[PDB]
Amino acid sequence: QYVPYKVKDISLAEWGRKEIELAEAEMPGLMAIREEYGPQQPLKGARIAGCLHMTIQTAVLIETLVALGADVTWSSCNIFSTQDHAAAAIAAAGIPVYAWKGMNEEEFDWCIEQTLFFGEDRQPLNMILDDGGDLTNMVFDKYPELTKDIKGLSEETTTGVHRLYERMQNGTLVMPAINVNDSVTKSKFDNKYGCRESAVDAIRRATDVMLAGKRVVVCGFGDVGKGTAASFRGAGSIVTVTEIDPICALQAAMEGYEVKQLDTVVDNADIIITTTGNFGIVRGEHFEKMKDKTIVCNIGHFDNEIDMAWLNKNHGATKVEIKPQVDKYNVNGNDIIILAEGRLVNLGCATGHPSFVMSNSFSNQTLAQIELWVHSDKYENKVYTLPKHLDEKVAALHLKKLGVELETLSEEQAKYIGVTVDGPFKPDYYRY
Amino acid sequence: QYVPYKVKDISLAEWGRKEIELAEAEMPGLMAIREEYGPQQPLKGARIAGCLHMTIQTAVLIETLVALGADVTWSSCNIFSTQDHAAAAIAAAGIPVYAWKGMNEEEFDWCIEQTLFFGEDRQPLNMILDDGGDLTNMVFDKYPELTKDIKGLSEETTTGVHRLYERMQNGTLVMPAINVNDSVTKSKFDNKYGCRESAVDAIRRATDVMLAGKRVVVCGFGDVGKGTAASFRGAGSIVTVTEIDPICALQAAMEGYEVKQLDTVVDNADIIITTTGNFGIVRGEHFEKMKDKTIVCNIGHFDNEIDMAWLNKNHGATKVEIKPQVDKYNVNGNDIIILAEGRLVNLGCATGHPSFVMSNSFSNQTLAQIELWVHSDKYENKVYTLPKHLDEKVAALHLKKLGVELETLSEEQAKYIGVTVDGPFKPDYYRY
Amino acid sequence: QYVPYKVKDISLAEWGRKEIELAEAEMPGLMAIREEYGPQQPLKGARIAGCLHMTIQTAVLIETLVALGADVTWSSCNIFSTQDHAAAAIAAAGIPVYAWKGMNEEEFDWCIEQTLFFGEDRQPLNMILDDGGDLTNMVFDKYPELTKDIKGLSEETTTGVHRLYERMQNGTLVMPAINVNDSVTKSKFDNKYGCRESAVDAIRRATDVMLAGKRVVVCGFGDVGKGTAASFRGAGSIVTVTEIDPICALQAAMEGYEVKQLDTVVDNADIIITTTGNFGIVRGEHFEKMKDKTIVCNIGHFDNEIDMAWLNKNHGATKVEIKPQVDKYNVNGNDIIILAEGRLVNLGCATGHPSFVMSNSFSNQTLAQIELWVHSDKYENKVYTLPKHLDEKVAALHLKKLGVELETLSEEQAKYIGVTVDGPFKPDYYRY
Amino acid sequence: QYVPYKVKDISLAEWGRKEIELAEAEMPGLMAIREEYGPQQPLKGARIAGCLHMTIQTAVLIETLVALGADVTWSSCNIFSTQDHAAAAIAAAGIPVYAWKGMNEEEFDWCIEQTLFFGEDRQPLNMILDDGGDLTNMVFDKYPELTKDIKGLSEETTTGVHRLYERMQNGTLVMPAINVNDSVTKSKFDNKYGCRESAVDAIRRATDVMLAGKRVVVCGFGDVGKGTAASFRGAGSIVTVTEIDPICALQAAMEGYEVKQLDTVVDNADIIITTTGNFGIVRGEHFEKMKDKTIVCNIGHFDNEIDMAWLNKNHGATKVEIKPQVDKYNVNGNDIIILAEGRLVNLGCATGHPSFVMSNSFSNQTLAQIELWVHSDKYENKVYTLPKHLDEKVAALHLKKLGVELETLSEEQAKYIGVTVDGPFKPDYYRY
Ligand SMILES: NC(=O)c1ccc[n+]([C@@H]2O[C@H](COP(=O)([O-])OP(=O)(O)OC[C@H]3O[C@@H](n4cnc5c(N)ncnc54)[C@H](O)[C@@H]3O)[C@@H](O)[C@H]2O)c1
Ligand SMILES: NC(=O)c1ccc[n+]([C@@H]2O[C@H](COP(=O)([O-])OP(=O)(O)OC[C@H]3O[C@@H](n4cnc5c(N)ncnc54)[C@H](O)[C@@H]3O)[C@@H](O)[C@H]2O)c1
Ligand SMILES: NC(=O)c1ccc[n+]([C@@H]2O[C@H](COP(=O)([O-])OP(=O)(O)OC[C@H]3O[C@@H](n4cnc5c(N)ncnc54)[C@H](O)[C@@H]3O)[C@@H](O)[C@H]2O)c1
Ligand SMILES: NC(=O)c1ccc[n+]([C@@H]2O[C@H](COP(=O)([O-])OP(=O)(O)OC[C@H]3O[C@@H](n4cnc5c(N)ncnc54)[C@H](O)[C@@H]3O)[C@@H](O)[C@H]2O)c1
Ligand SMILES: Nc1ncnc2c1ncn2[C@@H]1O[C@H](CO)[C@@H](O)[C@H]1O
Ligand SMILES: Nc1ncnc2c1ncn2[C@@H]1O[C@H](CO)[C@@H](O)[C@H]1O
Ligand SMILES: Nc1ncnc2c1ncn2[C@@H]1O[C@H](CO)[C@@H](O)[C@H]1O
Ligand SMILES: Nc1ncnc2c1ncn2[C@@H]1O[C@H](CO)[C@@H](O)[C@H]1O
Repeated sequence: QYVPYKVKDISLAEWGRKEIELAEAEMPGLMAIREEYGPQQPLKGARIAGCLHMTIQTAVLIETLVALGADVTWSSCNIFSTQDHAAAAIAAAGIPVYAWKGMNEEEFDWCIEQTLFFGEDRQPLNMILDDGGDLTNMVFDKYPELTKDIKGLSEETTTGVHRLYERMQNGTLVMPAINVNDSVTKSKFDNKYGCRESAVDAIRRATDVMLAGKRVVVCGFGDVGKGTAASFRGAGSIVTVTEIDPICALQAAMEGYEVKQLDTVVDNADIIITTTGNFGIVRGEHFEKMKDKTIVCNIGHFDNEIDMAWLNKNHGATKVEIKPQVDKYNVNGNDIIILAEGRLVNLGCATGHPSFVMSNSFSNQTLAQIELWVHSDKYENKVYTLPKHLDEKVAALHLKKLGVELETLSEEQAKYIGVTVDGPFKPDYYRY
Repeated sequence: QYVPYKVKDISLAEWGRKEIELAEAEMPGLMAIREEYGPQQPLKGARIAGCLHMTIQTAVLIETLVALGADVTWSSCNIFSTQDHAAAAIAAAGIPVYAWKGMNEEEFDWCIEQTLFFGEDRQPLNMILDDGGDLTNMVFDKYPELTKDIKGLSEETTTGVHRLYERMQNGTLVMPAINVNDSVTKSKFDNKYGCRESAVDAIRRATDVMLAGKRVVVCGFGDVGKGTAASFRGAGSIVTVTEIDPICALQAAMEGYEVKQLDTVVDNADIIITTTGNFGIVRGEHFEKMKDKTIVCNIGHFDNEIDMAWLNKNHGATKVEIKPQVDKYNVNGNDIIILAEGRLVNLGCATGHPSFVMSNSFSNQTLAQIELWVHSDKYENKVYTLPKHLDEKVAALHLKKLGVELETLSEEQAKYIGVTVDGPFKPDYYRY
Repeated sequence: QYVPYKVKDISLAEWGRKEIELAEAEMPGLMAIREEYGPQQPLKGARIAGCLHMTIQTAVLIETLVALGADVTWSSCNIFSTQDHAAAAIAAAGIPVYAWKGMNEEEFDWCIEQTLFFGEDRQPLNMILDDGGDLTNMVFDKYPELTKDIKGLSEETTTGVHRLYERMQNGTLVMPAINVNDSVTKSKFDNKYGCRESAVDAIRRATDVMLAGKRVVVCGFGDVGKGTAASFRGAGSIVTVTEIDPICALQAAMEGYEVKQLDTVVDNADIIITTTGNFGIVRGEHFEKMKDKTIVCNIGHFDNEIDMAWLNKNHGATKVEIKPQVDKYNVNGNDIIILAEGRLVNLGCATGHPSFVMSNSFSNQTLAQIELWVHSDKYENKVYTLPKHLDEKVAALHLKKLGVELETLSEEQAKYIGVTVDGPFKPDYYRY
Repeated sequence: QYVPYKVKDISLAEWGRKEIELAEAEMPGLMAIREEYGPQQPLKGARIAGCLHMTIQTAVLIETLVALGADVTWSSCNIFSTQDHAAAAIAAAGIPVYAWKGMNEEEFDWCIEQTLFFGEDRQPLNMILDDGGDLTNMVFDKYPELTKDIKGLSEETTTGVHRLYERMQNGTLVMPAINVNDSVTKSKFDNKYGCRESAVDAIRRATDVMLAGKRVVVCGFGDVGKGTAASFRGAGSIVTVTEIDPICALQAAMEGYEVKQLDTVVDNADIIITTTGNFGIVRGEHFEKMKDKTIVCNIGHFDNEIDMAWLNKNHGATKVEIKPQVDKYNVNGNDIIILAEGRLVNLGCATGHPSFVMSNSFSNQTLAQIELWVHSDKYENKVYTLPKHLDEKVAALHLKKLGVELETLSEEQAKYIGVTVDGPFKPDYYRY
C-alpha cells in the first residue's frame, strides 16, 4: 500500500523548520533562484525523485523545486547522513520523504523505491536527481520500463559521474544527463571548501581529540583531499598526503605537505582519512600496523575505501560501541577507532557541509533540473555540463552575502582580454 | 540530610567510562603523575573540594587525586559546562559529585555547598581546588569559620587569579594560594591552544554556519583571544581583533589581523566573540547596530562580557529557542543569535578543550595540590606559582605521545648558556 | 654585419656558470629530459629562436635544447628581466644571445631581430619559442616571408596565448602552435606557486619594507593573483583582492581574503600589485587617492596594467631614483614608489621564479619543441596543448627531488576508477 | 693619529640618505621620540659609543640620539652586517662611523677601539650602547680605566644579556645596565617577527632556491626560532624544529611542526638554520651526513653555532665562492652551501630586519639611553629593564601607521580588571 512518508520522529519538525529558516539566509543563491523563477513555474508537471543526503540544506533545495512548480519525492543516498529534524520538517510540509539516520541496507533500498511512484495513483517519476548513482541504478537496472518517460537526470557527485561514464562506454545511458559535480562552483567549492569546513568538524564531534600536533594521513589529494588536508592543517595537525597522481602529489608538496605511501606512514599515524573515491585504500595489512587508538575514517562517497569486512570478520567479536557511529576494535592489542562504520564521515558524525557552500551546489542542481525538464529534447544520451555563464551566475549570486565587490570591465578592457563585459570571463578550458 | 551525589542521569555512566578510558590515553602527564606518585600516597588525609567544569577531562583529574590518596567532592563552576555522562561515571565510582548541564543559579550554589562537607558525618573540607573563584568566595565569604583548617587553595583560571589579587590587596586572602593559571604549561597552552581547538568547534555544533569568508570580531587578544582568533582564521574566517592593550594590539597586527574598535566593525560582523575577562564588551548600543543573524557569544569566564540583561529586558519577549543554548532574539527587525546565554561557549555548546591540552593544566593542578597539602607551612597567605622545573617536567611528560624528540645539552653547552643539563633552561623572567 | 652575441659584461660568465650548475640540481625534469632524449638528438636540424627572460633558469633550458641537437639564438622578452651573469655564461658557451638588464625599447627590438638569422650566412630560423608573443609578432608582422619555412611555435605565457587566439579569430595564425602555458604543470605551478615564491622577494629586495600588518591590494585572482596573494599573506600582510570574475572572487573570499573594488581600498593601501594581464588597472585617478609612500608594481606580463604614461607626464619632472628600478614620484604631496617602471616586478627587481618551478615549465617547453619539430605535419594552424600523459610525466620527474612517494594502483583499483595503472589518471576536463 | 671615520665608499652617501628618508616614515616610534624629546635635549653632554649593525635602520637611531643632544661614535657588531650606503650617509653627516661590509677580525676590533675616544682631543666615551657584548668586553677587559666615568650601558640582544648575567655572577659588572632585549616590544617583536621577515629573505637573495616543499631544520624554538620557522613555513617549506627545552618543544608541536633531534633529520634536510645562541649545533659529524647541496646557515648572534673551523680545516682546500657570502664546500662528494661564513645570515646575506620592527627595538634603546644618562645614580651595578608603561608607550607609538585602533577602558572596566585607564594593563609577570 502507498506510504506517504517515513521518518524517525515527526515531532522534530518544529526544530527542523527553525533551522531551515536560518539556512535560507545562508543560501542566497537558492533563494535568489526561487525568486527569479518562482513566477515562471518552470518545473510545472515535473515529478522529481531525489536521492541525496536528507539534511537541512537539502530541505531548502527540495522546497525550491516545489516553489518552482515541481512535485518531489525524496530519500537519502547514505544510511547515516539524514538529519532527522530536517526529514521531519519536510514530511510535515506534505512532501513524500523516506529517510532516517541509521537505516540498514534493506531499508535504504526500500526508501529509494518508494520515491519512484507519486501518490496513491502510483504515478511514475519523470525526472531523476541523484547523488552517487544508486537511484539511477535502481531505475535503470531494476525498473528499466520507466526510463522511456523520464526526461533526464542530474548527478551531483564525483563517484556518480564516473558511473555515468561507465554507462556511456557500456551503451547503458538511456537519457540525457547533466553532471552537476563539475560545474566550477560545485567541484571547486563544495568538494574542496565544503570538506575543509566539515571534515575536522566530524572528527571533533565523534572523538573530541586534540588535533594540534597529531599526524593525519589524508589518502588522496583531489578536490576532497585538498579540502580535507586543509581542514586538519588549519587545526594544527601535521598532515601527510598519499596519491597515485603525480600532478596532485606535486600540488601537495608545493602546499607544504609531505607526500608518502600509506605503508610508509601508517605505523605512526594518529588519524587516517580516505578521500579517493577508489576502493581498498585501508586494508587489513594496514590495520595490523596501526598504533593504539588510531582513528580511521572515510569521507569519500562509499565505505569500501576501508576494508570494513576484514575488520568485522577478524576483530568484530570484541567491537565496543563508544557511542553511536564511534566504534572501538582491538587488533592484536591495539585499539582502532572507526567513525560512522567507514561511511562518509562528515555527514555520518556531524552535519555535512554548511548551508552557504551547499547553496552553490544546489543552485547548480536547480538550474540543471530546469534545463532538462524544459530542453531535454535538445540533448543526446550523453553527459553534459551547464554553460560557463550559468556557473558564473551561481557564484555571483553569493557575493553580496559575503561583502564581496566586483570590478566592472570597460568595453575596451573586455575587448583587450577577449571577453564581453557580462562574461563569460574565461575560456572553457580554464581550470581556476 | 546528606546527599551522596546529584547528577542528571546515572545510567550515562557506562558511556562516560568508555570516554574516560580514551581520555586517559590522551592525558599522558596525568597518568604519569598517577604512576609516579601513586605508591607514595601524597594526598592521604586530604579532603579536596573542587569547583571545575565537570567534563570527561576533569574526571581523569578527579580520579588522579583519589589515586594519590585524597578524598574528593566536586561541583561544576559553570551552569552549562558539565558533561552529564562524565558526571554519571564519577558518581558511579562512589565520588560525591553535584553537577548537571543546565542548572539554574540557585542549583549552582547548592552544588558548591554540598562539596564543603564530607560524608554523613559532614566532615569539613581541608583543601580548595577552584576555577574562577566562586568556591573560594563561598568558603571565605559564607563559611569563614572553615578557613582555619584549610591548608591552602589552588586557582586554575585568569579570572579567579585576579580575584585572588583583589583579596591580597584587600587583606582577605587567609591561606596560601598557588596560581595554576600562570604555569607556562597552562596559560600558554590551555588558554591559547585549547581555545584554538574548541572555539570554532562550539560555533559549528551550535549553528552549523560556514566559517570561510565570515567576518569574525574577536574582542581581546590575550591568551584566549590569540587562540580564538587562530581558531577562526584556520577555518577561513576574516578575523578582526579589538584590544585596549597596545602591545597585544601590535601582536595582532603583526600576525596579519586588522585591529579596530568594536564600534568600527560591529555593523558588518557575522560573528562576535568576547575573550576579555572584563565586563560590558558587547552592549545594547552594539546589538542595535548588528546585522541580521549575527552570532554573538562569549568564551571568557563570566557571561557579563555581553549585556544579556539588556537583551532579555528589551527583546526577550519574542526570544525563540532554536535548540538548547542557541537562542534567537529580534532587535528592531534583525535577528541576533546568542550562544549558551552568553556563558563560556566552548564548554556550553561543545565539550571544552580536548584531553591532551587539559592534561597539561591538570598535571599542574595535581602538583599544586600535592605541594600545598605537604608543604603549606612553608608559604604565606600570598599567591605563588610552581617552580620552573615542575613546569618543564609537565611539558616533558607530554612529548613522547606526540613523537617529539629533545636534544640533550652537553655539560659544556649548558655552561655556555648558563644552565644545567637537566634544566631549568630559561630565566624566571622568560616569556616564551 | 653579423654580431655573434651582445651582453653587458662577458666577464660575468664564470659566476653565471657556477649558478647554472646549482640550478641544474634544482631542475630534475630538464636534466632527466636531457638524459632521455640526448642520445636520440631529436632537435637535429632545428634553428630555434627563443624570446624569453634571459635568467639562470633559461640558461638550463637553452643548454638542454642544444644538448638535444638544436641550434639556438636567444633574446629576453622583457627589458629588465635578464640576469647579466646568466647571459654572459651562455655567450661564453658560444650560443648567440642578445640580452642585458636595462635595455631601451629600440635595443629590445634589435635583440629579437638578431635572433631571426643564424651565423654569418644569415640562415633563417625554423622554430619559434616565445614568451608573450613579441617574437611571434616580429616574425609574422615584420618578416612574414619567413613563416613558410618555420615548422611551428610554442608560447609560454597567458598573455601570449591570448594573442594567439586573437590570431586564430583573425585568420593570421600561419603555423601550428603549442600552448605551453596551459599544461597543468605550467599554469598551476609556475603562474601560481612561482609567483608565491618571487612576488614578495621582489618587494623586499627593492624596498626592504616590513610586510606584516601592511594592507596589500592584489588586483586579479587568476593563477598569478592566487600565488601573489599567498606570497604576501605568508609574510603576514593583510591582503585584499580585486576581481571582475565572480568565480575567482568567490575563491578569494573562501580563502579568507576580503574582495573589494580597487576604488574602495586604494586610499589606505600600503602596496598595490597588479596581476591581471589586462590594461588600465591602476589609473591617474587612483594615484591621486594613494597615501604617502604607497608602493605600486605589476607582475603581469606587460607594464600597461599601470598608467605609467600618466604618472610620468604629470609628475615625472620631480621623479627621484632611490636606486635602479625603485623610483619615487610626488603626487600632490604624497610619495608614490614605483618598482621596475611598472614592468614585471619579480624579474625586474629580483630574479623571477626559482629553478625548481621553472624546471616544470621548461620541461613542457622542451617536449613541445620536440613534438613540433618532429611531428608538425600532423597539426593544423591552430593552438594545441600537450597530452595529459606528458603533463603527468613532467610532474613525475620532479617527485624524487622532494622526497615524494607515489602509490601504485592495482589493476583492479585502476579499472574501478576508469584509468590504467600508468595513467593518465584524470579526464581531460579535470581542473585540479 | 685621530681618524674621523672609515667607510667603504663615501660616494654611496646620497643613496643611503634616500633610503634613510624612506626608513624614517617606517619608524614612527623613533620619529615620535625625536619630536617629543628634541626640545628637551636630554642627551646633552653624552658621548655614546654604539656597537650595532651599521644598517639604514641604525642610521635613524644614530640621528635620533644626535637629535636629542648626544655626541655619537659608532661601529658595527658583525663583520658582514654593515650596509655600506648607510655607513656612508652617516659619515657624510659628520658622525664618526667605522664600519664596512666584509671586515676581517683585526679590522673589527680596530673599529670598536676608534669609537672609545671622541675627536682630536681623544675625549673618552661616557655611555655604552651595545649589541652582543663585544664593546662592553672591549672597555671592561681592555680599557678598564675608562669605566669609572661611564654612567651606564644598554644591551640590545639575547646573547649580550647572557654575558651581562655572567658578569653579575662573576662580580665584573661595574656600572648599571639596561637590558633592552627583554622589553616586550623588543624580544617579542624584533627577535620573532623580525626574523620572520628577514630569514627567508636572506636565503632567497643568497641562493634563489625554491622554498616550497623543502625540508628546513630550524635548530631552536626560542623567539628567533619561532620567527625563523614561521618565515619558512609561510613560504611553503616543511619545517622541523629541534630543541633542548620541553616547553619550547611542546609549543612547536602545538604549532604543527615536527620536533626531532638534528641527528634524526640531518641526512634528508634541504636547509639547516641555527637559532640557539649556543655553540656546536652543527658539527663535523652532521656535515658528514648531509645530502648534496644542503644549505647551512646561522641566524644566532655568533658564528660558532656551526663548526666552521672543522669545515675549513677538513674541506676548505676545494672551497668555491659562488658569489660573496655564498660558499660551496665538497664533503666526501656532497656539496655543502654555507651562507655568510656562518655569521648571522639575515644581516650577512640580506639587510636584516625591516625598519618598522627596528623602530620598536630602537625606541626602547633610545629611552634606555635617556634613563641611564639622566638617572644612572638611581641604579646599582645590576641588570634592569624598562618599566611596563614605557614598553606600552613604544607599542602605542606604532599603531597609527598600521591603522590599528585601540579601545579605551571606562574607569569602571579598568577597576574591574585591576588596572588604570592609561595602563599599565598587565601584571609584571605577564608573558604575552
Ligand atoms: N563527503 C563529502 O561531502 C564529499 C564531497 C564531495 C565529493 N565526495 C566524494 O569524495 C570522493 C573524492 O571526490 P573528489 O572530487 O575529490 O575526486 P577526485 O577525482 O578529484 O580525487 C580523488 C583523488 O584520489 C586519488 N587516488 C585514487 N586512488 C588512490 C589511491 N589508491 N591512493 C591515493 N590516492 C588515490 C586520485 O589520484 C585523485 O586525485 C568521491 O567518492 C566523491 O563522490 C564527498
Ligand atoms: N573558555 C575557556 O576555556 C577559557 C580558557 C582560559 C581562560 N578563560 C577565561 O577567558 C578570559 C580571558 O583570559 P586570558 O588568559 O586570555 O586573559 P588575558 O589577560 O591574557 O587577556 C584578556 C585580554 O582582554 C583585553 N581587554 C580587556 N578589556 C578589553 C576591552 N574592553 N576591549 C578589548 N580588549 C579588552 C586585555 O587587554 C587582555 O589582553 C578570562 O575570563 C579567563 O578566565 C577561558
Ligand atoms: N611575472 C610572472 O612570473 C608571471 C607568471 C605567469 C604569468 N604571468 C602573467 O601574469 C598575467 C596574469 O596571468 P594569469 O595566468 O594569472 O591569468 P588569468 O587569466 O588566470 O588571471 C587574470 C585574472 O585577472 C582578472 N582581471 C581581469 N581584468 C581585471 C580587472 N580590471 N580588475 C581585476 N581583475 C581583473 C581576471 O578575471 C582573471 O581572473 C598575464 O599577463 C601573464 O602572462 C606572469
Ligand atoms: N639575527 C637576528 O636578527 C637576531 C635577532 C634577535 C636575536 N638574535 C640572536 O639569536 C639567538 C637566539 O635568540 P633568542 O632570543 O631566540 O634566544 P632564546 O633563549 O629565546 O632561544 C634560544 C633557544 O635555543 C634553544 N637551544 C639551546 N641550545 C640548543 C641546542 N643544542 N639544540 C636546540 N635548541 C637549543 C633553547 O632552548 C632556546 O629555546 C641569540 O644569539 C640572539 O642574540 C639574532
Ligand atoms: N549538508 C549537506 N547536505 C547535502 N548534501 C551534502 C551536505 N554536505 C555534503 N553533501 C554532499 O554529499 C556529496 C557526497 O555524496 C557531495 O557531493 C556533497 O555535495
Ligand atoms: N574540557 C575541559 N574540562 C575542564 N576544564 C576545561 C575544559 N576546557 C576548558 N576548561 C577550563 O575552563 C577554564 C575557564 O573557566 C579554563 O581555565 C580551562 O582550563
Ligand atoms: N626565473 C625565470 N626564468 C625564466 N622565466 C621566468 C622566470 N620566472 C618567471 N618566468 C616566466 O615569466 C613569464 C612571464 O612573462 C611566466 O610565464 C614565467 O614562466
Ligand atoms: N636592520 C637591522 N638593523 C640593525 N640591527 C638589526 C637589524 N636587523 C636585525 N638587527 C639586530 O641584530 C641583533 C642580533 O645581533 C638583533 O638583536 C636585532 O635587534
